[PDB]
Parts: sequence; structure tokens; C-alpha cells
Amino acid sequence: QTSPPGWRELVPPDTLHSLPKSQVKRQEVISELLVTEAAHVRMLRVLHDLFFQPMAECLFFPLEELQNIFPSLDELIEVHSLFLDRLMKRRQESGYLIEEIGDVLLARFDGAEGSWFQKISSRFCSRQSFALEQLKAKQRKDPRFCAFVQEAESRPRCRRLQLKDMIPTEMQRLTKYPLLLQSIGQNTEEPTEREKVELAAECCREILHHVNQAVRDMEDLLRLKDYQRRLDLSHLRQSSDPMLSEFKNLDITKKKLVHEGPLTWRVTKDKAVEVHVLLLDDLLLLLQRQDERLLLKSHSRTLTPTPDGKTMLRPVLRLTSAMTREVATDHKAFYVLFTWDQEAQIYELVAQTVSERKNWCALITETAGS
Repeated sequence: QTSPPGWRELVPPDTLHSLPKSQVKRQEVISELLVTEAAHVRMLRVLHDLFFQPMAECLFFPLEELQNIFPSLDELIEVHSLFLDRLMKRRQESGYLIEEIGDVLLARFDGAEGSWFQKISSRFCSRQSFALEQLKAKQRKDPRFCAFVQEAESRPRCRRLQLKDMIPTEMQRLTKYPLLLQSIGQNTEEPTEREKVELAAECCREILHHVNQAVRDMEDLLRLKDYQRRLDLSHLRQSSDPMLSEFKNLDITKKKLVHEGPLTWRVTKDKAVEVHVLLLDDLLLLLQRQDERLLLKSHSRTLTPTPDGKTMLRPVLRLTSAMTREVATDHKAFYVLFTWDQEAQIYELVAQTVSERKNWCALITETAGS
């Protein structure tokens, strides 16, 4: 009733049957734009009003964490909400059919206004996994919270909407914009009006592009905070080994994550160690899962346990000096050779397939020599 009527529902029948096919298609897609945006704002309003802002009062989450689950949603609303008021104005101004939409599209998606929409949008969409993982966990562990969400969901304003389905929506909408603008354009007739829209259609294409990378950017930055938190550096601390003096004091959250994978580390003929490996921008970490913790151990290359003397293999490795080779003896495995001023030692890693060693080798060579 309140959600705006479409177009195809109020256009008078004599107007409809008199227009070019291109033009009814154009009118329809404008209407879809207008309606879906009006549906989008409404939704974001529900998320703020029924979920975010009550949780902030009930403190299920430290506000820091909360604000990180609904990143400046307060402003996401405004950005979308005002863009709609503009759409709504044009429809208002022009009854029957709307010619000219381009200038609205640019007022939201261009230059400065374009950047601001991007920035707010980026904030929200990028923490999407986190918000989901965090919400799902709490709701599955704290029954006060689940009662909270169900009560929230039973509300009249929350009809047709679900908490778990609302969060990814913003990502999806950015995916629709370039589909809809492109479409309006293909069917715009009047020369100069169309060129606007095509370029509105380009801003969105860039925005989607940007925000998609922004996402792999968080999905990765957090993935490291999470290894930083799980890390145990007590072996590196208690080491007199000089190749490990820099790492005492080790903070991988600032660095770039290039690649990661489970591999098997053959430290001897007779000793293999399951490891989770991080190829950072300049380091190669050999992490051993031990319970909830991630562990950095030097291992002896002397297959006798354990009189001693020789230098041990090391879990953290500077890439500067690296070289990779196929392990002849076992097609699935590979050597990484390091060379420092004192010595040269080699590290044997086994992978799950011929195709996945090839991948590590190329990455290590590509990352190292860079």
C-alpha cells in the first residue's frame, strides 16, 4: 500500500499503447530503480531501528564491536535515503511518464557525491562476513540474544525481512545498479540525456569494482588479526638463533597476505609436520596448529634425537634470498632454498596436488624477487 506504485500500474492505457517498445522499457526500468530503492531504504531503516540501535542500548556487544558490525549504517541510510527523495521528486514532478533521469544518477554516483557514496558503501559491505559470523555465533550461544532477535523479527515493520538476509543486501544492490543503469541507457533516445546515464552507469561499475576489492581487503586483514591473536612467540623469544633476532616482536597485521595453504613440511626423512603456511609480502611463516593456537618452532634437521650441533630449520623465513624448485623425488612436493651470509639451507614442502605446488612456486618466486 505504502511502497510506491510501479508505473506499469498507473500509466493510462492510451499512453501505454501509443509508446515505442524502447520507451516502455525505459519507463519500466526507471520505475524498478525507484521502487527497489524505496524498498532498500525502508530495509536499512529497519535494520537501524530494530536491530542496531536496540542492541547498542541492551549492550550485547561492546560498542566498538557493534559499530564494526553495522559500520556507520547511520550514514548509509542517509546516502541512499536522500538519493530516493530525488527519484521521488522527479516522478512527482513528472506524472504519466518520466523523461530525463541522468542528472539524478550523477548527483548520487558522481565525483565527490560519488566518492562519498563509495566510501560509506565500502565501510558497510566489507565487514559483511564478520557481521554475519559474529551475529550467528552470539545468537547460537546466548539465548538472551536469540530471544532478542526473534522478538525483533516478529515485529510488524520486520515483515518479509530477516536479520541474516538484510546484511548482505547492500552488496547485492551495488550489483544491481550497473545492471539497471546500463538498461535505462540502452533505451534512452534523446542523445545528451543518454550520455549522462551511461556515465552514471560507469561510476557504479567502478564503485562495484572498488567495493569488491575493499571486501577481499577486510576478509584478509581480519584473517591476519586472527592469526596474530592465535600466535605463540615463546619459542622465538627463547631463541639465541640469529636468523630469528628480528622476530621477537612480530606483528603480521601490518603486512600484506599474499597466499596461504596447508602443507606438509618434511624436516627429515623421518619427520613430517603438518603446517599452515603464510606467504606474506616478504616473509614465509610455517605455522603449526596446536589446539586453538598457532605455533612457530624451529626443528632440528639432525634425524637423530638428539645429541646436537648443526643449525636448525626455521618457521619464519625472509624471502629476499629465496629460490624454488620442483622436488624430483616426489612430484607433489617442492624445495625452497634460502641463502644467508653464513649458510644455505633448504626446506621441503609437500602439497595436495601437482597443480598446487606449481602454484606456490610461482607465487614464491613472484613475491620474492619483487
